[PDB]
Amino acid sequence: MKYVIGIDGGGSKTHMKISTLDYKVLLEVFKGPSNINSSTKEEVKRVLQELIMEGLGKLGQSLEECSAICIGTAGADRTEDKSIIEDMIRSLGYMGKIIVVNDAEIALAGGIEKREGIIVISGTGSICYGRNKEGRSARSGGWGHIIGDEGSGYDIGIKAIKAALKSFDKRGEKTILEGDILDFLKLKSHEDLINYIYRSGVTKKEIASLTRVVNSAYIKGDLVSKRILKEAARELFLSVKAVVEVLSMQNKKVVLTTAGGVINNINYLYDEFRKFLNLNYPKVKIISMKNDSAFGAVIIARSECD
Ligand SMILES: OC[C@H]1O[C@@H](O)[C@H](O)[C@@H](O)[C@@H]1O
Repeated sequence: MKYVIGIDGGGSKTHMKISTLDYKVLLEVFKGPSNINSSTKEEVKRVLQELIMEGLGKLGQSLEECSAICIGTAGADRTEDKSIIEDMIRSLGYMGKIIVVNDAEIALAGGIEKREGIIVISGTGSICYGRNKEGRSARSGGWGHIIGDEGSGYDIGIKAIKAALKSFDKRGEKTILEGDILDFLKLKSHEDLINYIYRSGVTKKEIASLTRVVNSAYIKGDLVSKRILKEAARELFLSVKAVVEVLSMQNKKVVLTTAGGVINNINYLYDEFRKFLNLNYPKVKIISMKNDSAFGAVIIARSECD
């Protein structure tokens, strides 16, 4: 009868799981990525109500039987975002437990199934979050696409375009990104790229998708592309080093896992990241995520219930 809702409000999509209290996932629903930092409050509210009422429609149950709802989304570390999100859910008539957290917290829960450890996210954006044996948490990075996101897919895509333009205008080393980016975007000229970036309403996810071009060019032997991937791995490592140092974990065993397409898909980048960690923090044990972030939100929600 009773159930919990876990929502991963990620940059790739919005992903909901509804689960019984025995962790049997009854259904999962996908919507478009929608975040109050990049959409209006009205746009996000509509997605949240639609998502929740939809799943409750297929499940054939009311909000009264929902024991807890956990939502993890980018930017939800700020209490300003927290209250706005809780209000949207309260406005549906939900009267139970609501837990609003940053996306890294649900990724850590789903990845490790414990409170302690470190998560690195590199998808559209990037962040590192961890919690030590003292129960104390810390984060590094996560400052968004203008003043942060180092080593993210968005950052890789911007750097790829900059390298392609420097190749074209002779400020930088020649790279096959110069033509490969235009081919990928179905564009004819270097000027079509300007209108695409500055006028077309391109999304963060679309720019981050150029990471696929960087990976393909690296496999073709492109040196500029290899260097972009290595430096992204270095930025992700720096985010771990920061959290490890802040939490006094430099000489302790730590379990670390990784989420997002950049870090988890690209063999060279993942290998470089692991090499940096193995050399500098040999007691960090790197593992794959045991479950996805939506299931992490289910764990956080259900763990607050009897
Ligand atoms: O998705 C990883 C990170 O992306 C950044 O752009 C956001 O500011 C963070 O809140 C988020 O944790």
